[PDB]
Amino acid sequence: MTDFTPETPVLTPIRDHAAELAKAEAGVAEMAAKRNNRWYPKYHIASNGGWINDPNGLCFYKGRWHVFYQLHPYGTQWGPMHWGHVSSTDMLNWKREPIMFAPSLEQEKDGVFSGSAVIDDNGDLRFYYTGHRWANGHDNTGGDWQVQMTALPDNDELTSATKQGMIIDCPTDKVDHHYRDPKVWKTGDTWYMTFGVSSADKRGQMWLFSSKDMVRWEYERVLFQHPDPDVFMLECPDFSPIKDKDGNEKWVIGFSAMGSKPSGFMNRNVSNAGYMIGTWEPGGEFKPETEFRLWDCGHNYYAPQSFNVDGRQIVYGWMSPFVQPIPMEDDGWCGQLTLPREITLGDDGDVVTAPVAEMEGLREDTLDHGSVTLDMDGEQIIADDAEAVEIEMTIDLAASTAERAGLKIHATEDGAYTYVAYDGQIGRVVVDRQAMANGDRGYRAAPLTDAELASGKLDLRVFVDRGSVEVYVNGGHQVLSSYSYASEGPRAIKLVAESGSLKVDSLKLHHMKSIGLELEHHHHHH
Amino acid sequence: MTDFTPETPVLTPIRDHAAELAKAEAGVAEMAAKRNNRWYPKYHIASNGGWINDPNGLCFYKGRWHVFYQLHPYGTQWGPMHWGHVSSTDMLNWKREPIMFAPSLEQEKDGVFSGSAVIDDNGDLRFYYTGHRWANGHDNTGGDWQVQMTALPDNDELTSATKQGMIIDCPTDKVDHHYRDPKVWKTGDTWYMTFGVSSADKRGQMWLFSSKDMVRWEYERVLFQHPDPDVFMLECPDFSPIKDKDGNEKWVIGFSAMGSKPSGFMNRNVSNAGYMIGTWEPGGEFKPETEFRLWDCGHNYYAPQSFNVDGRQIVYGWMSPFVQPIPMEDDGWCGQLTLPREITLGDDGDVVTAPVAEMEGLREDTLDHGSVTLDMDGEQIIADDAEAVEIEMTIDLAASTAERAGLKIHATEDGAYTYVAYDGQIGRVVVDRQAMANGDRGYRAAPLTDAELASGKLDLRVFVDRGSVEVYVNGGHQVLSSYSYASEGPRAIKLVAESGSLKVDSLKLHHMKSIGLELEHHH
Ligand SMILES: OC[C@H]1O[C@](O)(CO)[C@@H](O)[C@@H]1O
Ligand SMILES: OC[C@H]1O[C@](O)(CO)[C@@H](O)[C@@H]1O
Ligand SMILES: [Cl-]
Ligand SMILES: [Cl-]
Ligand SMILES: [Cl-]
Ligand SMILES: [Cl-]
Ligand SMILES: [Cl-]
Repeated sequence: MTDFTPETPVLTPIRDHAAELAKAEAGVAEMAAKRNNRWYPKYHIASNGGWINDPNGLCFYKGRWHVFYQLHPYGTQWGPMHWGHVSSTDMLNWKREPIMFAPSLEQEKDGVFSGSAVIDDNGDLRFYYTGHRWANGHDNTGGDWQVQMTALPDNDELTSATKQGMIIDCPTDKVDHHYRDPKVWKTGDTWYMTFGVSSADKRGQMWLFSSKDMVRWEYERVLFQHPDPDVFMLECPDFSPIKDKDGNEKWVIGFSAMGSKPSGFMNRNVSNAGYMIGTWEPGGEFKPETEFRLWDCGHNYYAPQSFNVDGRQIVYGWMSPFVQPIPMEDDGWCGQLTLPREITLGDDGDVVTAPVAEMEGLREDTLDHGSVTLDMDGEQIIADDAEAVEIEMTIDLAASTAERAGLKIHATEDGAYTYVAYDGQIGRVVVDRQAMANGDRGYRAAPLTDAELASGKLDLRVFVDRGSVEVYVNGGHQVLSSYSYASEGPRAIKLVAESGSLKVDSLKLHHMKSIGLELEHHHHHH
Repeated sequence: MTDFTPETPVLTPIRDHAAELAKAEAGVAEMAAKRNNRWYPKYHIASNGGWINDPNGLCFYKGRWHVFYQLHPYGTQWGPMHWGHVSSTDMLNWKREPIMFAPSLEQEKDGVFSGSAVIDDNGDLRFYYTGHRWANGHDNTGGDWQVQMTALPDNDELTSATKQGMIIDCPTDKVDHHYRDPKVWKTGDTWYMTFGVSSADKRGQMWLFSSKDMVRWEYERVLFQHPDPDVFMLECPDFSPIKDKDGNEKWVIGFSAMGSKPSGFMNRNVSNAGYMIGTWEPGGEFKPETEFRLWDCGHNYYAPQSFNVDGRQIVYGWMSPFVQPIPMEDDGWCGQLTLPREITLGDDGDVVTAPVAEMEGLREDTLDHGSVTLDMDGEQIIADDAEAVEIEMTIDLAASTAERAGLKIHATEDGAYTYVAYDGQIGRVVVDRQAMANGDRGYRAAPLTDAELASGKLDLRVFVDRGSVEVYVNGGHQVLSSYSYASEGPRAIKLVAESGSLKVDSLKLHHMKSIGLELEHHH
């Protein structure tokens, strides 16, 4: 099968797409109607009903931000994959759009898997996505059978699109089933695509294809092979140039890696997404210059996708719940995205992912505490019932003798809480759920460099939403995103010093606005 | 004769000792009469009223175990130092004895500091201790002024002693104030003494002296100087020979070091006690063969003293509360000692400090839970209300996928607890107080060797008392001792697995008897 790259797309409809979309819409609205809002986000993207996963089709196009996502419109576990869709002009007030894709073509009949959206040379958007089949025709026992597909929007609003079919087949001979998650970009006079592959020797790979017209593709080479032989697959690959403030471009390769074994604080989650920084000449293989580093050090983060708009590289992740129990799945929804983060390189040359500047517009108010000191082990109340807030704080590392200090959030009447803390014995920032009464527990610890540790200050920017926390360390040099399933009743926030003093130079709380996606007319505040 | 080793003791009485003892008894009794027992130990040694610190005068003599301890008889913070005293015929049932020493001689007039007991060549006990003066005559603001003293018991019960005065003076110009905490022992045909000193260059040292008759001493040399320049003093030195796995003698040097900077999980407390293993040619310098290691990795442990009984080296530590707040101080007492431990060398050549075997006699019963498994993140109640209990468990590390797992103790209705856990991300046993409602919090983490991590099994022996936890890891290869000031109500114990499975191959609980020092109690 030497030509697994057809000259014209192979289009093979087996179901009526509009009728499948219509079924999907009915499924989501029914879950939304009955949905329990206890842990539902006020300012993160989730489906109005049902399970989501990877963010997809991310773009700014025709004056709107668009976020699509893998969606199961019939329940709160993963199932037949669809694309859901939300859009906004400002990244602050979002509108639920129609479901975008439902399985309707032969090569995607078991699911419309992850993909991306790029603006072409004529300013028109094109979608690329993976079509999924079971290899044995029925379920996962026989592994996956995956190909690359393309589609075009029907209108500037992207409220619908027309499928064109398969553009890249799978040489099953040459791979171990896994063959998915495309990203297309242009460098120079040529378009490139990469997607993740498990080779025949079960090594996680990224393959490179090229094109001059976006629909006809040619295999170039293996762009990257994961150096760890336990790593069998690279899901949701990313590959983008990021500029320093010095005028240089570095290539950042990203992937959601399956198969790594956990080691110390690294790679603790079932699968783990991360990046390497290095160089790339077009057609060639990636040359890494750093070891693998996580995008996000928390409990619940996977499958990040990034996109470029006007020199900005923005990334969303899926807050992935891989570990039982998953309390929210009984509530008519499951899963949310992170806030949008901007990718930059910092002064040390490492990747930094601060929240995008637009996130400041979430703040309804500022309660400025000024500087706060705890002279010894103790706690101060910051909120008695904080549902959706951002806390910004700067710790004077130089003056605080505390061994561990930070915030207890979702601190309820039963004594449960999630702890966000600087830990001076390991020299890290932790999110520790040991005291939580719902969800799996454990802790996650984000590294601080020697310079960050000898610095006089540590900045934390902590977003608490009804079901989650995101901790941005030193302006997003590290981030931890974790679910936190608050118990019932008022949810306090406490500032905490353990075993020594804590000097905080600045502490501010901001209440967060709703992003307009939680709205549901069967829910009467009343 | 300013030379610092008098030919005969310098005896200088300035106060009526009996009257000073009577005043101290009245002070302790006032605190005892109002004591709140909420955190008061059921099976550890504390004063009946007041603050204690270092264990002192430790011995077995004329058919009894004796424990003395630094005592402030007038308050529940540190203050003018006396020695308190308990005794026992079995280590299980203890009695309060008369306060032993109050300051009554010029050279100890601001405190009878730490010291030790040894049995001489004729089978007679002698005491050695430090006499403390404020260097400026008032307060700690001008530093310490310290010398070594001796005394003999007046009877086989050790209920009182005759003081003999000062036997080792301080050469002011060779020392930076600190000069204290004697230990005496015999090697070959010679008696030796060591104590801690801060040199003129502010280095922590143990000096060595020798004697023929245990009363007149001769300076020999500096036995040991701590290799870290930040360490300026070595309090409560210890030095004793221990038989290794091959039947060979090793010398273990111990001290309570002042001035180390915390580094990672090491040396976290205000001051830190520990040991090195090495060799000694009698009369020579100690030669370490190991780096410094802590006796105990927990929050509250300091000033351990050891003594020898029928070939066994037994050690007690003070559970030191150096960090505010100290909520027990409102309750008419402050400070308890650890259980007694035996110092041995393990198969890997490192020190092991298991509870002495007599501690098995604390057990009133055995509740055998057998094998327990948690299949995923979860909790199981092991005891609904545990005031004073010992839990023995073996965890199968090979089978358990949990990231962290263990026992929450003192688990009360307000959701507070102290967590004793294996932590798979750091490969350590931790005691974590973050959720406690009373006292300072934080965590402490005891190391496991690669061989211990590779074995596939982890043994914990956890002693819960009303205000404390002691965790004995792998037979006492490591120990963590910490105060745990439980909240009000029933105090549960829960087995906990986080983010994966926990296989416990064996779990046993034993209720602990009272050692009788609390007298009548309310359960
Ligand atoms: O929903 C299926 C999608 O989820 C992923 O496995 C990553 O979480 C992608 O590889 C795939 O396209
Ligand atoms: O109470 C005084 C005693 O306590 C110590 O400082 C150790 O805790 C000793 O060096 C001293 O003899
Ligand atoms: Cl790491
Ligand atoms: Cl509030
Ligand atoms: Cl709120
Ligand atoms: Cl250590
Ligand atoms: Cl009990």
